[PDB]
Amino acid sequence: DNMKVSVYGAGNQNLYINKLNLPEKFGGEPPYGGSRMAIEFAEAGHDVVLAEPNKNIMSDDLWKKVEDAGVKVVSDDVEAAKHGEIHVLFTPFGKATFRIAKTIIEHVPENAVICNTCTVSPVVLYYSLEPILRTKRKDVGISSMHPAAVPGTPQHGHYVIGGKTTDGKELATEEQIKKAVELAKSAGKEAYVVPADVSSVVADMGSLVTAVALSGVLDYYTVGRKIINAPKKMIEQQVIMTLQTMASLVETSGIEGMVKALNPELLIRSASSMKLLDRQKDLDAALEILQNLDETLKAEVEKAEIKPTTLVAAQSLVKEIKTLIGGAAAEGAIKRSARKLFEH
Amino acid sequence: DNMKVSVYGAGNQNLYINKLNLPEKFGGEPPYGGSRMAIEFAEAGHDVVLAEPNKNIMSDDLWKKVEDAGVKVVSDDVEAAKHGEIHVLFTPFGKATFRIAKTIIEHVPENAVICNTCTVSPVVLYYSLEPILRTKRKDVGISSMHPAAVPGTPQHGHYVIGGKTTDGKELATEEQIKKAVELAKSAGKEAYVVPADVSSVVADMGSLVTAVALSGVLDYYTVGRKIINAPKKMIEQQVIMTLQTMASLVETSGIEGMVKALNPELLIRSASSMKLLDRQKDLDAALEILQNLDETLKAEVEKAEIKPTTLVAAQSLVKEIKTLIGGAAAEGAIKRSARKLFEH
Ligand SMILES: C[C@@H]1Nc2nc(N)[nH]c(=O)c2N2CN(c3ccc(C[C@H](O)[C@H](O)[C@H](O)CO[C@H]4O[C@H](COP(=O)(O)O[C@@H](CCC(=O)O)C(=O)O)[C@@H](O)[C@H]4O)cc3)[C@H](C)[C@@H]12
Ligand SMILES: C[C@@H]1Nc2nc(N)[nH]c(=O)c2N2CN(c3ccc(C[C@H](O)[C@H](O)[C@H](O)CO[C@H]4O[C@H](COP(=O)(O)O[C@@H](CCC(=O)O)C(=O)O)[C@@H](O)[C@H]4O)cc3)[C@H](C)[C@@H]12
Repeated sequence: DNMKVSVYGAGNQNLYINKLNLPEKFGGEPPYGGSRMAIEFAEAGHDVVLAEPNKNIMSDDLWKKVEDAGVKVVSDDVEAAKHGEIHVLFTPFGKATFRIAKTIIEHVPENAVICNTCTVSPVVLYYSLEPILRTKRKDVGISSMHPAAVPGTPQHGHYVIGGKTTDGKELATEEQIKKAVELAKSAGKEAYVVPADVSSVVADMGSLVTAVALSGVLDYYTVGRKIINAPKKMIEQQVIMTLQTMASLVETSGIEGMVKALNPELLIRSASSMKLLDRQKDLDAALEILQNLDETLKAEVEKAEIKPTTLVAAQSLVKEIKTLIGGAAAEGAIKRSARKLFEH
Repeated sequence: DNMKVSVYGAGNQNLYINKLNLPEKFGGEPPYGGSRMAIEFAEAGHDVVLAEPNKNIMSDDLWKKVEDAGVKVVSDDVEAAKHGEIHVLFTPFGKATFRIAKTIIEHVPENAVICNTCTVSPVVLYYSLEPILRTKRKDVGISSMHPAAVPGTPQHGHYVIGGKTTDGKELATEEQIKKAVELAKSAGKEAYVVPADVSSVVADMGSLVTAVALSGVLDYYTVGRKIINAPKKMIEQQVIMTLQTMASLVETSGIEGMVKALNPELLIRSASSMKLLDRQKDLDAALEILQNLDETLKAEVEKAEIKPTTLVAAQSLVKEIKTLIGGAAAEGAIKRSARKLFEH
């Protein structure tokens, strides 16, 4: 099989080459990112169009690598939309990504699948398109194609594909997901389907936060259960509270407001009493980081406002709202509030 | 001051002394915990009653120390309830803490304040007593006096006292909070008033998780802003999604189910691509912890089921339901669902 593929966004080569210095710290050669995905798809035998309105995003020498792979470059998103069975958004954060999705949705061929990469959760992308998806384009699927690294670097060995959500919702058909998986595999990459509501947390840049937070949770779980012999329910409740409270404070007050609310000084004193083993290098690392915060950050923390934040049991609250106003209205509330934070 | 003080629970001296070996691992001398708080309050000149139904919870020699400090020991919670203006729950996790609170609430004097320590959040404690607090005992306040260390150890130098919530709820009066603060200070401890909805996250056992997750958030924030120059709102959105998704997964599926959903292997690969700096010892510690997981933990993770979990924007959803069903009904929903997770 070979497919018609559309990739949207060449990727910021100045970022990859000069900011991240990928060629020398990670490996490979430019171009990286979206234009590299297109190259790899074309070398896999696919019929590839790359949509990039900004010709200045890379030198002619790098554009040439793209053209030699057999990628057809267009400046018009709509032309790319009519071309592909599968559409890969390597698009700039924010309005650009949502704008491009909304631009192409009424032009993509029957049964097309639209996949986000780094820039947005597929559930959020789905929500932003839901009024069209539920009416005029019930054929179109939403998935994702998250690289494990920057495409073009040696470290990129797989894709995470957003599949059926943990609560059983299908954003794309099984056939559309299998086409996404086969597009990944055809490039010599591993391809893993992950529930779409979880996928961006394990593959986006914030996976940094996921890994470090998870390491603290497992540290506390181990120490709690094996040293302290704390009840498992107690440990889990405190974990939920910590993560939920931090999430909510960032949502209302930003990073600096959340730090102001938790108070690192206090936190360091308190967490110090949880040093039961020297095997806890995560706690060791955290304590030194919190004691040496960048100086401009601390100034902005003092200036920050802690906004009204409500303590909740989030999944329990979802169930409660369903019992009060019904499944349909509850889902409407969940969708509107998700779009307000993650889309605008 | 000659404040009337009631403390509930002597503390598990077998755990502190014989299991954890605090005298040699931390310092100080037994007794520790609730009975030590009682001793310190009594030595500060307060009129202290300690309620402990189980005389076998410490040796006779340790009881003599409590008694020589002038602490009056009673086995009946109701008698201690009638005594104190301030009531300190050093009570076993779960039904015990809630049971003792419900036992004393209808017997405590006019204007008394009831304070949790390690075992429960003051907001949850308030929710569990709310049916009585709203009607018969609108005079009674709820606060906390969390030692953020084990009382009796050198590390215990302060108390975290839960004050007005970030969203403006006063669970105790200014006069009741001032008593908790003076009780702390008269005992030589510093006293930090912190919004009650945040207090346990900064002082509980789970402060280990708070400190480690926060260091990961600040790591990502620094790398995001200063290396990648990612939009601040993108970074904050990803932090929120990560922390929320983890909280929600633990809530529906337990720690092992959450681990199964996030998939350590994928996470490790992805987070490795975010290793941009030698400054990131939090990320370093995390990668070694996750890649060297206990084999019985890894077995229990694969056996775990991932339960239906709903992607939400929690604070946005709270605002959404307040407008949808009104402030009073939304607060009822938040109260009932919080109790369902954290009390029942
Ligand atoms: C090294 C990392 N490792 C990973 N590791 C893992 N595991 N997963 C990953 O995804 C990554 N990475 C993905 N990476 C990654 C992903 C996103 C961005 C974000 C970009 O650096 C950009 O900051 C955003 O995409 C937004 O930039 C975008 O901003 C403009 C849109 O504004 P606009 O012009 O539409 O708005 C107007 C409004 C003006 C008004 O208010 O009127 C304007 O400002 O003019 C776009 O043109 C582009 O510049 C950076 C790096 C890293 C390369 C990479
Ligand atoms: C070293 C740590 N550093 C800190 N550092 C910081 N920053 N913050 C902290 O809070 C702490 N710590 C607080 N710590 C801490 C706090 C709670 C627990 C957990 C408690 O130990 C739990 O409350 C017990 O595990 C409950 O279970 C204990 O009680 C059971 C009896 O059955 P039951 O509870 O069902 O019986 C009822 C009787 C009902 C009746 O009386 O009718 C009851 O609850 O009494 C016992 O078998 C034992 O497992 C452990 C350690 C650590 C010592 C300490």
